[PDB]
Amino acid sequence: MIVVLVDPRRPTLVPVEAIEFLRGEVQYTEEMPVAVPWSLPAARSAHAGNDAPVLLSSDPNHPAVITRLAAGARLISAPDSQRGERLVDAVAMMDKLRTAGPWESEQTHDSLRRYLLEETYELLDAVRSGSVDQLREELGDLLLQVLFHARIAEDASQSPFTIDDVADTLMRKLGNR
Amino acid sequence: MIVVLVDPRRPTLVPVEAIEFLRGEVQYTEEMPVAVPWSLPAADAPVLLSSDPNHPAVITRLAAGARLISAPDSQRGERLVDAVAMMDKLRTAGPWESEQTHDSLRRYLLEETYELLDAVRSGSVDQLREELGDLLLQVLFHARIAEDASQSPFTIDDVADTLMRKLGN
Ligand SMILES: [Mg+2]
Ligand SMILES: [Mg+2]
Repeated sequence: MIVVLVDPRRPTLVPVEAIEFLRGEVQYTEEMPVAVPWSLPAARSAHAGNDAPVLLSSDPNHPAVITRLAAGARLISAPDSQRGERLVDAVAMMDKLRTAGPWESEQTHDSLRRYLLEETYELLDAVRSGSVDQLREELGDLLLQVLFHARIAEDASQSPFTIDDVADTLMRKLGNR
Repeated sequence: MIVVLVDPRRPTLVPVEAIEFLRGEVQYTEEMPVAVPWSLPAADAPVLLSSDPNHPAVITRLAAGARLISAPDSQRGERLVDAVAMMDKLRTAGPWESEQTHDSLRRYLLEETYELLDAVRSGSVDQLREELGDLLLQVLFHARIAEDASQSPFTIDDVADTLMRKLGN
């Protein structure tokens, strides 16, 4: 009857419109964090029992979600993700590979200064080649440099900063203009 | 009694741990969207709903022993989505930025990357962080220009996806 889709990057928060429908019998999909069944008193898994009048999930592709939606269940959904949230996914993967990476762990600002001027020229070649499918790839290569130098400046022993401070630096500079 | 503090960027989302408590009388602070009290069909109060940790009512009630049920803190990099939004506004409201193309931006790509190298071999952390934002701007600018493309547009999220697929291998 009702399908509740939450933000996958905040699967622990629910849309305010759904809380009355969340205190009864609900089913949660298997990718929901363990925090949800411990907060919802009378909830259970979507592979347990018969179908519940409301199913709580974060995966729009999950078969049960597609099932009940096709059968005319009403959807109560969290707002769509905002432009640039995969970027937050990106800095997390940069943080992960910085520690686990043998090479990536010992690299510093000077050991990266060599690569930067190369990747700029490859981006200039992409622009002049007119092909959209590698302007995008080299654009990623330049973003990788910005996230690497930023993750390194965290390990800074004097005046260390993060990717959130450079974003503040950029925004504060566009504001005086 | 209870303070429920929500993510200011995602103000209609409540922690699951607070569902039990938004049933009776509830108070909301001024910055909350008007839509939120309208969505709690079950409408001095024991429960205060807010998005502002520096609100006076939140501070006093927490200091008085109220229990806090808060949305998780922001992850490293959420300020990048603010930067994308500000890049989007200036692409549409700034006359000069509204005309820029991939070719016309080429000029300042080489200028700022050289300045970043100048900051690395200078030691200055305040200039390293500044020239990092200048280079970051170019990536957001080029990605935003791609969104307007008539042929095969992409966005900053797409280039973020492409970096990760390459990062996976
Ligand atoms: Mg390359
Ligand atoms: Mg500069």
